[PDB]
Amino acid sequence: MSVEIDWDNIRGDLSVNQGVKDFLNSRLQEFELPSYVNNLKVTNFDLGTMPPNVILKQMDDPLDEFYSYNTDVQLLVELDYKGDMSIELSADLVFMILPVKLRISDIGMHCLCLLAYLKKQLFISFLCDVSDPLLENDKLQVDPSGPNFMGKRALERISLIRNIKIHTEGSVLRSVGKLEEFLVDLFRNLIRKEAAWPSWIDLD
Repeated sequence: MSVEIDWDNIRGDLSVNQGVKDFLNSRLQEFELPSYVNNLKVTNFDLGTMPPNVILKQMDDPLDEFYSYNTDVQLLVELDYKGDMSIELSADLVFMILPVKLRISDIGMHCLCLLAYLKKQLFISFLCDVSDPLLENDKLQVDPSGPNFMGKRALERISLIRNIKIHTEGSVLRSVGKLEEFLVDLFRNLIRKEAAWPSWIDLD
């Protein structure tokens, strides 16, 4: 039950390159950065050059909740991604301020995820890692149609990031290390908190 996907085409569209840039920045500055850091901005999002492996599992009408203050459809997919996608950030370190440049890359997800096209727009909400225990047990309902869909227990989900690589470009190293550490932890949270159902990325 596979979904081929025109990555050539997709990796090209800027409406999408942007707007995930924007998604990130918006949610980023919603956090509290520590004192060694400033003007932390995603400068450049870049997809793989390889797509993910996409297995359709259910179609539905988008949940009510996507409807908010047909011709619409909502794919429950398995995403598997061990590809070459990279985020390019930029911050100021802290007598003086040193501008730094980072890359996040080597992002690994193997994931259940809702994809919902409606009224011109696309919503991407991750649900959980396939190897999440909560699946093995009938202890977390991932049928979005669907009583008690992601009821309690939802908060016990395992990280959706399976792995991730952040590299940057005196004893300021104490800070560029552990800067690198902060970002990971942040970025993980940014996904857990703002990209995983009940939350989602929004685009068009």
